Amino acid sequence: ACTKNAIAQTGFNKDKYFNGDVWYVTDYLDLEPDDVPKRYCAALAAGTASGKLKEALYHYDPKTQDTFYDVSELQVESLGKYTANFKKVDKNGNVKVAVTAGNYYTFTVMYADDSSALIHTCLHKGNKDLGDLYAVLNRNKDAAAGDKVKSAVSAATLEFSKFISTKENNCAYDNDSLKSLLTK
Repeated sequence: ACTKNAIAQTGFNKDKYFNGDVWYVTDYLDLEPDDVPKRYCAALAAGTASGKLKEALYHYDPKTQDTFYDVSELQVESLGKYTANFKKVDKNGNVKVAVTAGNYYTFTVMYADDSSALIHTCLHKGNKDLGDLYAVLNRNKDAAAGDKVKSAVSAATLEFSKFISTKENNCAYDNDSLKSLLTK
């Protein structure tokens, strides 16, 4: 189960974050480890498509090769805090698992600037019991975390030394598919 009410960034700039471009996860913190594998790759695109707030997700396990994409419609709870359904799709947006009640995640942008961000997410999926996940994002898949986002980690009363990096997994991303999935 999740335990955190993450606080959104003061003065969060939604149009800058949701500008249609890709964000790479560079570092993550799972509060119930063994939720996820230690070695992992993830990225998303975030934007408005025909008036609708959307995210597209990509997950890849670099050892098992498990791979999946998702498309989500985001509903606003408050500035910087969203509830997102998800549908599992192939890379072209063809539906594999339809949207359903109880399959959703919350998404809070705790810090963002033009190049980096800190988010919290609470995933709900059927029967599963999942805990809080934090992620450090960058526009550059290889960027070491800078002082602005590391300070935000500290201000959230978290220790960046606890986060696991994704940078040594040889992850390669199809950014074109993530961008096109925003419309699907």
